[PDB]
Amino acid sequence: DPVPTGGDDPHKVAMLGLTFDDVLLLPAASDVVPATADTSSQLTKKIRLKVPLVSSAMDTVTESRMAIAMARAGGMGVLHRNLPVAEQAGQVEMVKRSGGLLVGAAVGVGGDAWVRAMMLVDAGVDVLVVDTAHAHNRLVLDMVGKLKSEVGDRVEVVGGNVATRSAAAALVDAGADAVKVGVGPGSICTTRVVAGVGAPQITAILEAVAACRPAGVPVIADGGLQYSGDIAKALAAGASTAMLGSLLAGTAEAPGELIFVNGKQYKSYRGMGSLGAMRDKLVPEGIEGRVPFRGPLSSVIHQLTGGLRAAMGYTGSPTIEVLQQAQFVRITPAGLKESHPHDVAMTVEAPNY
Amino acid sequence: DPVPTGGDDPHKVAMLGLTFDDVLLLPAASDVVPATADTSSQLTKKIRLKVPLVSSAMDTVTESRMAIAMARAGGMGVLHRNLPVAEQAGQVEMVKRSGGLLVGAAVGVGGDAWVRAMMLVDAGVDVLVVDTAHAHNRLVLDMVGKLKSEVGDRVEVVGGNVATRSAAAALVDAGADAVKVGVGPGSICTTRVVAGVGAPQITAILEAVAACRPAGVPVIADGGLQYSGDIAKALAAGASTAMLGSLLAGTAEAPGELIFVNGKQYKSYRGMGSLGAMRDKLVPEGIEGRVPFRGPLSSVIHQLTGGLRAAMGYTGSPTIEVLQQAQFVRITPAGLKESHPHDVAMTVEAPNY
Amino acid sequence: DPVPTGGDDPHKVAMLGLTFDDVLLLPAASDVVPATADTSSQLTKKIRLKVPLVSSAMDTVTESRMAIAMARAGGMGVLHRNLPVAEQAGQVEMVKRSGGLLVGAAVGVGGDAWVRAMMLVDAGVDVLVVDTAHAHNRLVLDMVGKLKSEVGDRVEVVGGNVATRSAAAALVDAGADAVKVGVGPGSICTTRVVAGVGAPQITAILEAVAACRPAGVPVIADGGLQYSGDIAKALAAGASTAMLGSLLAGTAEAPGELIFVNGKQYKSYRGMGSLGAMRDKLVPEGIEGRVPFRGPLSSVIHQLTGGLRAAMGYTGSPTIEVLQQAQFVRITPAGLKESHPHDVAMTVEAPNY
Amino acid sequence: DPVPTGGDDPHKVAMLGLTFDDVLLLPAASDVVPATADTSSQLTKKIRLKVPLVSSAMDTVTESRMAIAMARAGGMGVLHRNLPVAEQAGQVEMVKRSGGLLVGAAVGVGGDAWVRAMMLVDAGVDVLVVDTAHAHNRLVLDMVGKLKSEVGDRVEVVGGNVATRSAAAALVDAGADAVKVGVGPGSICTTRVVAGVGAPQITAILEAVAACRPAGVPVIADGGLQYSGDIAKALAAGASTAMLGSLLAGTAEAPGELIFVNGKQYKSYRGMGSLGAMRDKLVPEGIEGRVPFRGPLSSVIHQLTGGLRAAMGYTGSPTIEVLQQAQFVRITPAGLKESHPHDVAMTVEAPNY
Ligand SMILES: C=C(C)c1cccc(C(C)(C)NC(=O)Nc2ccc(Cl)c(C(=O)N(C)C)c2)c1
Ligand SMILES: C=C(C)c1cccc(C(C)(C)NC(=O)Nc2ccc(Cl)c(C(=O)N(C)C)c2)c1
Ligand SMILES: C=C(C)c1cccc(C(C)(C)NC(=O)Nc2ccc(Cl)c(C(=O)N(C)C)c2)c1
Ligand SMILES: C=C(C)c1cccc(C(C)(C)NC(=O)Nc2ccc(Cl)c(C(=O)N(C)C)c2)c1
Ligand SMILES: O=c1[nH]cnc2c1ncn2[C@@H]1O[C@H](COP(=O)(O)O)[C@@H](O)[C@H]1O
Ligand SMILES: O=c1[nH]cnc2c1ncn2[C@@H]1O[C@H](COP(=O)(O)O)[C@@H](O)[C@H]1O
Ligand SMILES: O=c1[nH]cnc2c1ncn2[C@@H]1O[C@H](COP(=O)(O)O)[C@@H](O)[C@H]1O
Ligand SMILES: O=c1[nH]cnc2c1ncn2[C@@H]1O[C@H](COP(=O)(O)O)[C@@H](O)[C@H]1O
Repeated sequence: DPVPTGGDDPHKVAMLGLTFDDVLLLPAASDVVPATADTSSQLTKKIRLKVPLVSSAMDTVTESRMAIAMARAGGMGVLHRNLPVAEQAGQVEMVKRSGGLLVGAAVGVGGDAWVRAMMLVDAGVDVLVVDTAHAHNRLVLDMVGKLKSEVGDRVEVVGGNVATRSAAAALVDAGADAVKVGVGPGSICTTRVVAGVGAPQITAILEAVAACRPAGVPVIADGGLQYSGDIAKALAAGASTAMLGSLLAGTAEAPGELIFVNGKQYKSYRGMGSLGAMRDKLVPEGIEGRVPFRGPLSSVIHQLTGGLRAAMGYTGSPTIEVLQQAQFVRITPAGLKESHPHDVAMTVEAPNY
Repeated sequence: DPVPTGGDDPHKVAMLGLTFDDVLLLPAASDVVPATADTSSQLTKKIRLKVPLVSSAMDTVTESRMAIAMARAGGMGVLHRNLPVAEQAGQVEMVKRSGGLLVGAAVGVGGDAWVRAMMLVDAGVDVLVVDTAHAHNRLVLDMVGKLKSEVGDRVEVVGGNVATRSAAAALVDAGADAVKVGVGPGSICTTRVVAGVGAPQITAILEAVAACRPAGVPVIADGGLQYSGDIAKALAAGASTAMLGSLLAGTAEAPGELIFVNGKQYKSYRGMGSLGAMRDKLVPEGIEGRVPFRGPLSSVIHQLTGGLRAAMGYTGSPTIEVLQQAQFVRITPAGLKESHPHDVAMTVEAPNY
Repeated sequence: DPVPTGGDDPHKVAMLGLTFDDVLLLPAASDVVPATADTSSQLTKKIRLKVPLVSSAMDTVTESRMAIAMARAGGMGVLHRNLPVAEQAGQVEMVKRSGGLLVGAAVGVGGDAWVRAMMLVDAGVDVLVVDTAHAHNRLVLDMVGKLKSEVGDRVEVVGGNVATRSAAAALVDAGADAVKVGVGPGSICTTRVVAGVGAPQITAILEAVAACRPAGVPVIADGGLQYSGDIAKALAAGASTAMLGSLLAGTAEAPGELIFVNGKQYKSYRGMGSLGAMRDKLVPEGIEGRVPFRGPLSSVIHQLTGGLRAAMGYTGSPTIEVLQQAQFVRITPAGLKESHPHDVAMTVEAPNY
Repeated sequence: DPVPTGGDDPHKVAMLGLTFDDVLLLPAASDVVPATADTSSQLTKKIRLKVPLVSSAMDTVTESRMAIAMARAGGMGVLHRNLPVAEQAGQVEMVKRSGGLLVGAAVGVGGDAWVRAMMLVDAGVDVLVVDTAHAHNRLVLDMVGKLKSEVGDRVEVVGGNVATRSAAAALVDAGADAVKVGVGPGSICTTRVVAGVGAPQITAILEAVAACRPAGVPVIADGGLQYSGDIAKALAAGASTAMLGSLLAGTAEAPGELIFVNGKQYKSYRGMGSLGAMRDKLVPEGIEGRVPFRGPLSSVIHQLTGGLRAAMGYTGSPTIEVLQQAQFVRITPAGLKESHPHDVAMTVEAPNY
């Protein structure tokens, strides 16, 4: 007799995938108030951040100005690779010359990516991010492994992106110092629609963590974060840091000029797999768009950490490590409606909503 | 082999959370007609109300005028604490001097909250509501316990808010005379989005009740009530009273002036954790907004009790205590669409819809 | 350890409720083409209709003109009771004098309802419909029983409305000749919102049928039917006839004048529990609104039967009795989107969509 | 004790139906990059295509121009039958005279359909598509069988449409060379609403394949495909080719003139069961509408194959046959929201979104 959803193979539909909106954190016994929570966390095996946030390696998000401001806010930036090797390495130099700030840089896969990585390491980069659509591909695992054996002593090597336990386990055996999770949840991403491929971000973190935690390897949750609450959910699912693109793209520090359409303020934000970024045989997996202007980075980060601090008070988590042990309740479409404010016209501006 | 939603921990996603919209009451055998239902119910262990409704302790909802009108309608009001101690206590005096009416007042936690509580008790308040975001926090449980031991004989002490069985059990062992349930369902609340924390209100009541009912402690369902039907659902899930903010904020008795935008009538309604209420390092967990003007309180309460009376006739519940034994059917997104009127342009105004 | 949705009572949430939109009929082996399907079916134990459709007893739907046209189309009408007893009985006379046409009439419960029923029976009505919000109430069951014992020989007695197996079983033991199912699915109904009470219509039919079919008592599915496809679903769930309000209210034969707002054509349609119908202590359980004008009844019925005929060809059902043995597939929100036409601007008018 | 959704029959609701939007492909270990994927696949038992795509047999989609362009792009077209037999056969001749291109043609059931098929076979058609609403009907199975025995040696015979395992098994025993799947998922289809009949397309493919694969008979997934990602999902569910209507209707090669409403470009697209196509006793099962103009076919096909190539790289599938072994993760409504780009205003045009 058949599997309820079709066919005679119970593993054809392997699992049920949950995203951030499908779940809430459960309040627990607490001796923690928001002010006394400690928000520090491992970016990689060797690098601990004061604030568990990293800015995305995208040409509309992180250049030296964002990397500097992020590091000073206690987080880190990853410099995008959509520029010539000399300029990317130069921006690494601009950051390290602003007071020994932490900084990462993305590279792709191949000989040119190899030359890029070597120039970044010479410029003093702290973290190399091997930055690909599908980390489970053999080329990526080999590139991670070779950087690891070659520099490794010198620098941390992160690999992404993955959406499964087996892929995270493969990066760990390749020697990854951290594993970055997220195939298709990005706000500007179209992978799930163009290729039909991906995994909902909460389930993707839970699965990657089932592989990375036993190996002592930290998980970076990347993409799909829209609110401070999602950061707490990603960390409680077992991630150690979160990487943000659209939440940080509207900020003053993000590269790009202010757009003034309708006497309203916007900034361009685009996928690195979008047509405008890659530059007609290209098949793009991202879109180009715009986000509201959100003002200074510092005040965006204060709001995000403040929301995370509230979640730690609610779950009784004095540190990120205890937050990673929190429980979820799953919700329905109706519970999401309730979870957001409802049945009121919002008349005054809110900083975190 | 994994848990279907991710990882190897079957308790990581502890349960499935239902809100008011996810469920309907099942009709049952009835010898009860709406007119003959008895709507009385316990607010606390010592205090029984004629109508099982309480107005929220919010600066846009309950001041002496609302408390007076609520008590005369057979319910009760809880005076908000966003004012100086002398004025809050003075408003308690204004209410008690209108004919021995019942009244509650909110307090926070701490020495100033202690002084506030002592002035309220001296003014003759009947119920102290310890009014916090997270009742499971140690400070709140201690504050409940100390008020209980100190005044206790004199006054009833309610604690909130909670969303779990263990938190309700902790308030009961601290000596709470009632437990108030609701983390994040409020119409103006942003906790679930800012902190990612909460529990859907039907499941939250069912769980709190599993702890409070064996201890003979009544549950106040607080927040997320939009229609008279939700009140019946909350009571049938085991709550003894319901607390309303937005349903009562549009009324004449609510503090605040009438707003006339578009030749339409509104009243301001805002979270107590909203930016405008608390008064840039604040991290708000509510929004400021507006609700339609709904006219006299008395006629709003008549509609709410009338809807509750209909539910009692449908479920065969002569009293609230029997209603608390009713059954639910769970519905899908499509069943909600059907449950509301559909496929018609509503052309004339309805008092309860 | 708890029930997943809350508490320690596995029966508190008794079941999962499906509505028409949650399910599709499964195609089966067929030697039936739409043209050769036989659409006849039992209205009651004694009365078989050529077309398994009845018009609702509502003041915006069925008066003598609709009853006449319905009967001539092979269905039946139920004359509403929102008029004086002499006029209702007179309309029964107008119908019987148009060629021995079938006709029903609604009555409520009580002595006045008793006098009304006796005048209707004298006028020659074929079916008395005891027409109430909650058939499981003791007054309704007694009224059904007394009419049954008193007239019974003379006339058929239908009872409604019910949403459960136990309520349908109670009407059967009271002597009902048919059981009408539907609490809250009506397009103009607000019971599920005002009282929070009801059951999704597919599950409600399946349950009523589990009680009525073993007793040889036909089930009338009443309310929530928006498309011809829903009629086939209701019959396949085990109903023998369907009762329609909004699908027939836009027709020329429906009482009421044509409304011409925006150079568009509408007809008033309102719940019998709406404020305008019942005529400020009333608590209404319906709304007043308007529906598009749909032209002649005859061509609406042709479309509805044609859709039902297609379903019979698809399921291989030569008769309604075989259709009642068909199977459903349950769908998700995404399957409903797919089921309706999608991703196209509809530019030309369709008669059945 | 009852079945949770109603009644005492566990098979009344036979299964849970998934559509394309309910699922994503899971990334897997890969030694495949998009460029090196091989997209060839069986259309029928005897015919392998370079690109696993077929254009729909609809009067707004496939006439000789589309059939020619499709075949040159490595796919195939099926010429619609809403024209006189001499013109349809003539269009077959126009295609075969453009360099030995592959071509199919639709026929219905009956003697006229028989004469049509014989003229098509004489014109040199490669595939006859027996093109009906319900393939499980006895007339269709006999028509498939008779064509098979009569021509069979000469030509391939495909049968559709089906939505169940038993129906696909019946076509296989009738001698079908391929089975076409899809009852009601079409963008312009109204079967699920008019008749209430159908099955969600992912489950329908899984079930048909459970019957066709053991018999070595290829499955054509037909209808409901809106994005390149859906094609990959349909193939991974076990289909061998996909048939497209609306994705190809906006193209220059599609029959019909360009529409210029609002200084925007559209093309007419309509169901073959729509009122305008069939030409008031007709009961239509489709609508007439319009789709955006999408430019040259060639560049639409490049985008579709490019998306499919990405999915093959992500799942580690060097060929379509390995893709058919990929796994799904099921998603919720919230996961779909995430899967599409979200929380950004799309400002620049995307070729595949
Ligand atoms: C973050 C994403 C999705 C992104 C970013 C930049 C550029 C791209 C473009 C559009 C070039 N798309 C791909 O790169 N897609 C891809 C897919 C599968 C595979 Cl297997 C491969 C591949 O060749 N790998 C070695 C991973 C590439 C995607
Ligand atoms: C009803 C709500 C959500 C509300 C009402 C007024 C003010 C607030 C503000 C914005 C100050 N937010 C918090 O108070 N959040 C909070 C969270 C966790 C905790 Cl643990 C604590 C805490 O310190 N406690 C002792 C409960 C406080 C919230
Ligand atoms: C179809 C509906 C829902 C309808 C139609 C006309 C009028 C009404 C009004 C508004 C008067 N509402 C009720 O009648 N509600 C009701 C509820 C429970 C009960 Cl128990 C009773 C009752 O007294 N019964 C004897 C059934 C009545 C409802
Ligand atoms: C693709 C669809 C749904 C389509 C295409 C063209 C025309 C039609 C019209 C409107 C004529 N509708 C039907 O043909 N419906 C139908 C249903 C069941 C059946 Cl059993 C039969 C039937 O007689 N068969 C022999 C299959 C026909 C449908
Ligand atoms: O165009 C692309 N396609 C798919 N994912 C992308 C693309 N560009 C950036 N990303 C991912 O999306 C993340 C940002 O997602 P967001 O914060 O939800 O906007 C980045 O950190 C990358 O992991
Ligand atoms: O700003 C806040 N954040 C979260 N909850 C709040 C806030 N202010 C009031 N509440 C809660 O929300 C309830 C009112 O919810 P409502 O009736 O659904 O509008 C109150 O009774 C409080 O329990
Ligand atoms: O006002 C009312 N409240 C609830 N149900 C009603 C009311 N008036 C009519 N009904 C029911 O709704 C049905 C019509 O539903 P519709 O065809 O979905 O519009 C009627 O046949 C009655 O069973
Ligand atoms: O009018 C009709 N009713 C139902 N299905 C249709 C009708 N006309 C075409 N189809 C189907 O719909 C498919 C196209 O669906 P689409 O690509 O999703 O627009 C065709 O290949 C046929 O299988």
